[PDB]
Amino acid sequence: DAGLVAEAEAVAAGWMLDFLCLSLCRAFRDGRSEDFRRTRNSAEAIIHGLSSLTACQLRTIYICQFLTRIAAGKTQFENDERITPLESALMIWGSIEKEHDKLHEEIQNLIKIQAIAVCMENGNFKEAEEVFERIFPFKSKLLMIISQKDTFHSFFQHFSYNHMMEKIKSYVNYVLSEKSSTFLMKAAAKVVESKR
Amino acid sequence: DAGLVAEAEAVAAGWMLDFLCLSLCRAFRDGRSEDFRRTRNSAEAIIHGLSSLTACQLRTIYICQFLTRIAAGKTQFENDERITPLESALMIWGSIEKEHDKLHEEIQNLIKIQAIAVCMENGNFKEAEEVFERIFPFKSKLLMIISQKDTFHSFFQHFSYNHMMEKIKSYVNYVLSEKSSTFLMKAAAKVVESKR
Ligand SMILES: Cc1ccccc1-n1cc(C(=O)O)nn1
Ligand SMILES: Cc1ccccc1-n1cc(C(=O)O)nn1
Ligand SMILES: Cc1ccccc1-n1cc(C(=O)O)nn1
Ligand SMILES: Cc1ccccc1-n1cc(C(=O)O)nn1
Repeated sequence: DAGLVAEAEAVAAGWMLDFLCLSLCRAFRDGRSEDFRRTRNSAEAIIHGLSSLTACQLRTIYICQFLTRIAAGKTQFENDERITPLESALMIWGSIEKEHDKLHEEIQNLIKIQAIAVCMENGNFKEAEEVFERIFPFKSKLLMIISQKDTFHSFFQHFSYNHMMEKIKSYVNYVLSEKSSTFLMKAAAKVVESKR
Repeated sequence: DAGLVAEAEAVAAGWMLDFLCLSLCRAFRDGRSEDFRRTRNSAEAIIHGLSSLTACQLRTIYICQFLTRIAAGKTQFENDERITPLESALMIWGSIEKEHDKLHEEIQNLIKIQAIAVCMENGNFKEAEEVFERIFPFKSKLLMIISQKDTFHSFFQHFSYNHMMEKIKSYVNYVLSEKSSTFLMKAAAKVVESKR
């Protein structure tokens, strides 16, 4: 019966999804770019094998999508979405992990500023202004900074790329702890500990 | 320790590989093209997470590669390999499942003839002759058939596409039976049977 076989494949896809999310979180925290890139490709492919997702599975795929956009922050996509990777992460973030309001607002604001600053860092001030117009007295100060190419303004040092990465890594630690007990990781660790 | 974490991820990749091979075999036997295409993409991505493979894992990836080329038989690749999909499957086949010599020779010969016949079926007789020259009295008869566009010659009806698919599907049944007891499939089926 391919009903029973199809159901077992859906159960296994769900397990593979959690395993790849946990692996993606670890690679992001560790700074292992090539590993992150490979795990991301695997998660994206496995996600195609699922056509119906539970509330928990939706949150999992969106954390994977959010981290993928954060990792591409300083890098076709702009032709399709007409926005920068960090603007996409901001849109994804706006619908996930809202219940920790304090840290959610902190991460949101760091991404908003960095979506502008990464364009300035790359020498594209016209793009930095286009990003500002899509996201946003406070605005007049931010516009003057972009106009004057004031990349190292004190505001940008408090709302830095490193600070954005640090806050996101602290959030990643909660996801990594929450998913550390998923089926495939526990079974994988039991085999490694037995050898050993 | 990322040594222990990396080892658990290697164990889990090995389990995912077997699961996706078994799923690819079933989709190939069942004729589920879209499912096969999705499982193939997932297997290819998961295979990147492995850098060292055992003898059994090598045989698994090559069955996945062989079935992928067989499925693309009638469809960039020709720019890179300078050959047709069936010629690639023939090269992969030449190094796997040799110990069943009888069925191996049968599948080999059906692919050799079909690598030529699928070009004739598509109206590309110049390509059919180029395929013949790369693969191969018997040759004079095969060359005359191509020259005269004798697509429905009695030789082609014994060495048919359907006969090639049937023999390959019988081989796929041995792989499907051999891998039906792998870790992820057995655990997936236990969860489905408990619910039901
Ligand atoms: C849709 C999306 C949003 C954010 C980050 C990545 C992806 N994505 C999925 C895939 C795929 O399925 O290949 N590629 N890219
Ligand atoms: C990005 C930023 C930096 C510093 C202070 C405030 C803000 N900000 C908050 C909001 C909002 O809550 O919408 N928008 N912008
Ligand atoms: C190398 C090969 C031989 C035969 C059939 C498929 C593949 N392949 C692997 C991949 C990948 O890793 O994406 N794509 N294609
Ligand atoms: C493809 C085919 C159809 C009919 C009879 C023989 C052959 N063949 C065998 C061989 C070989 O053993 O190399 N080559 N070609």
